[PDB]
Amino acid sequence: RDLEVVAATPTSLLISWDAPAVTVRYYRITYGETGGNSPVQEFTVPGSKSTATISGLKPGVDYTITVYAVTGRGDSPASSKPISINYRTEI
Repeated sequence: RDLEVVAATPTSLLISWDAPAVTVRYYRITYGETGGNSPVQEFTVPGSKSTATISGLKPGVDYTITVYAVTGRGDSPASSKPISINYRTEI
């Protein structure tokens, strides 16, 4: 799987990823300021989608963004390998 920022502004972005081979219940999107000490933020995206908007970001900051797939067949790392990327918002 390959995650990418397809559209962005200094304060928000649109991410897109490849759906895994398995049926997904939902995805967990987590994001945080890279090298920051605040708790990561998290939101859910329905399993039928593969894009999501992230808002409330700060301009010119590096964020670590990760997607996790959760299946309705058992929760633990036994769902789907996380996909992550580092992306710096423009100024």
